[PDB]
Amino acid sequence: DHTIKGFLYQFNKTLNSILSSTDQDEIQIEGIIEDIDIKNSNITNAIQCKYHESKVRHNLSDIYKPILQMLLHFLENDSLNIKYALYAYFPNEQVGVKEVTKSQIEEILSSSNFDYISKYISKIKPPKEQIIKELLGKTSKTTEDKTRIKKYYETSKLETIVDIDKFLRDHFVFEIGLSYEELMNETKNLLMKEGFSLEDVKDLFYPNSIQYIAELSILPEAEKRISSKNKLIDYLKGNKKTAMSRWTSEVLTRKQLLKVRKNQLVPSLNINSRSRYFIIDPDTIDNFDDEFILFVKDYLDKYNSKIKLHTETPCFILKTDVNNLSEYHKRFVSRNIQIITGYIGDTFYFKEFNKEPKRIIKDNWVEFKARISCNSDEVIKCINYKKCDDLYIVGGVDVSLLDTADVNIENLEINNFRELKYLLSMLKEI
Amino acid sequence: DHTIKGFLYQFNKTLNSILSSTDQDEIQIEGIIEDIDIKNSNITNAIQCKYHESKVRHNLSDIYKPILQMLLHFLENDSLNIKYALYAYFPNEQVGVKEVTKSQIEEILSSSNFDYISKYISKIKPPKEQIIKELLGKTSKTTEDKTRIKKYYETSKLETIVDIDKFLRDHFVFEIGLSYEELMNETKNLLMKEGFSLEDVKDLFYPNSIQYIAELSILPEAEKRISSKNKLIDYLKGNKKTAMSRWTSEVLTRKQLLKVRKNQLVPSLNINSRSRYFIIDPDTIDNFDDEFILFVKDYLDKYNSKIKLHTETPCFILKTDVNNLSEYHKRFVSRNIQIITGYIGDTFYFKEFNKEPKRIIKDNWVEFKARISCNSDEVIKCINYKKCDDLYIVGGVDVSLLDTADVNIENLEINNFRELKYLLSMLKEI
Repeated sequence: DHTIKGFLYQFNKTLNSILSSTDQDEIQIEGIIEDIDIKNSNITNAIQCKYHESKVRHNLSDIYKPILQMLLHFLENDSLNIKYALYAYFPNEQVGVKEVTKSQIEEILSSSNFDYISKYISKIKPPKEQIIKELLGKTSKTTEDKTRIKKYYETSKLETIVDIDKFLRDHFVFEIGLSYEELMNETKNLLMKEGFSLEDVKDLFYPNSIQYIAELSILPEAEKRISSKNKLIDYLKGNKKTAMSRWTSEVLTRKQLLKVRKNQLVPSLNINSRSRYFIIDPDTIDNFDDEFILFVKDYLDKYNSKIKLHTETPCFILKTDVNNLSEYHKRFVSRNIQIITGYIGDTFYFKEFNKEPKRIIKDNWVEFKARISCNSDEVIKCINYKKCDDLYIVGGVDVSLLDTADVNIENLEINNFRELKYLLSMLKEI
Repeated sequence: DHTIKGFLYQFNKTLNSILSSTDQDEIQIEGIIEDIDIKNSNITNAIQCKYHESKVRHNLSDIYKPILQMLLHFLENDSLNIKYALYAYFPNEQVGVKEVTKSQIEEILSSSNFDYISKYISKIKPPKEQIIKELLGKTSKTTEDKTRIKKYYETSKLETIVDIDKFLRDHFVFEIGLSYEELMNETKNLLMKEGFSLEDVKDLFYPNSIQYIAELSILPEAEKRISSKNKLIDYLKGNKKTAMSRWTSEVLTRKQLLKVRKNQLVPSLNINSRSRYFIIDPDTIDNFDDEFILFVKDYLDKYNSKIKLHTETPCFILKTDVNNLSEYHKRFVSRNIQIITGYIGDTFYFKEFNKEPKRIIKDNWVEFKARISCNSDEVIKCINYKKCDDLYIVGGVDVSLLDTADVNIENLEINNFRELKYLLSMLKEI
């Protein structure tokens, strides 16, 4: 997990450098020199990323290898105007530029590690003995040769070819980096500074930029991996514009289809005395439990409100179990809506489900306003016994047991209650 | 770069497995057994991800460690119905299932590497000498002990406890994976089949899914790393919906948005016998004190003026104190508007607040025309005791204490009474 977190920290640092750079700056992700190679008009900036969240206090030995590699690169490329930066984070170190003294650099060159001595210290401090040079030139080194080289470099005083003073003064800088949370928070804040919204960056822009950095990091052919602020900004803007335009086009097409379907459905919904049955699959409508009672309430307010004119009672059939039906009945009772389910406990009753409600016109009273039950065989038999005028089907429920002869079947393709209300003319515009 | 590419390939394989799995499959990212642990009803699938783009041809030694680990895990969990799968990519190997023979497995167990012998071969092939067992049991092993163990395992023929034949026949399968580009294309195509378009996946769905997989991978807790196709689909859909919600607020400036909200609100306001409750924060409306009375007068003139038709009484709840309520009561009484507050001095009264007004249709008399009180706990309890058809919230007042179950909540974002009168269809043009 530590390696992945460090890679994420490095990628966020590269993204921050890209955002903070100007339009004339060429930045190479996973560059030849270091992790970040910011190429300006005349100065090339090399940044090496290190993550040390698990280290309580920063130590000189923790940065031996990056400093040695920077010194070797400077020795091999002294004629080039390259500034080397070491970006390392330590939890207990103040964020800012930390000075590295010449004595500290000399201490690095005195490290006892064989790998550093053989790779970087040997080129920085050439051995004065030809035997040591021949041993260092061997591709494969035995343990005795390693011990001999280590002892020689520990005991012998060797001059430094690399100009430590000039390197530290002009081409080296050490900065204590921010924490990962702080780093990517600052990166997002910079992403807002380009005209993007907070949640927009969090959902689209930041993941896209992270994926772009990760994709360019792994890929080897160094020429193509130089990036710029303008390219990333244009990529993000084009992605956002294309997504918004295609979403708008899809919405327009869906609205046209739904308007056509609504105009098809209107004529039969204006008759005041039609029996309408609804067979609904709860898993095809989003937020069914939270919005089902309100939908039935609106349907009764529009189509079953006038006591004298609305004489037929709607029926809703669900694909659920009996306990869900009991819960829905409880919620309807708590909202002063009178419905019948036909279930007494767990046993269905044919005579309690097909009965016609009583009306007292003077008191504006109807015994029950709707029938709500599940799609059991008994309920299907009851529906077949008393046929309806319209049979609205929502969700593609199996209707193989229904006697559909001479019955108007209307299939509704919806994904939420808003579209259902639109089709049934309960709203004017989505 | 190779390690990052391998990690990305593993993440893409995990995403592909999540997409290809059913809704009843539980998949653990960075699972206990292997990289991908797919838990079905009866069979657990363990997948190990390896990336070998830099290898020209597949070699048996390239898969020594994963196969040894799989054999050791099968030995530790022989009674469990776990199917082990090895997913490694080789550029010059045909994509598909590659059979591993028993002779190849025996060759793996004969590897001369000391790490494999000490870790997995020792447990798979126990040593018949107690000295070798004691050497293997040591936490720290000297070079001489390593040489002794290596020589003993190279020279001695040891029986295999693990049933190689049964493991290869039932619990093991080796598949040559696709390339990273082919894998990401297949993953995007799988995301396409979930109702998402190509550019939608390219911009939002794929980067968000990759970030989600990476975030779940680094979680130390194994339980928190368990994901499913339904959870990922819901997360992506929620992010996309939030994206539309945040983006669709710039083209329409103020008047188009207010017109849309008004058209949303008209159908419920056109009903003559609805109960409407308003919860208002005065600090969010300009000139509330000087304009509150005229607003209530206009609302009563439009929605509570017909005695025989308008039968329900509005309720205005304010975020103020009792003294301001008394001042407003004085001011209403001065203008001949009959309102009831429920306060006699300082004490609230339940039975006063929730009594229905009496009507004398012959004299066109209604006892009171509105309820205006503060948002104290007692008033909230009175509101909850008699639930309303429509609940309007102005200024974002806290509604945590209200019973919002099966109540139509409509949040109105305004800053003056002209906009409120426009939304409630008391003005035609602001």
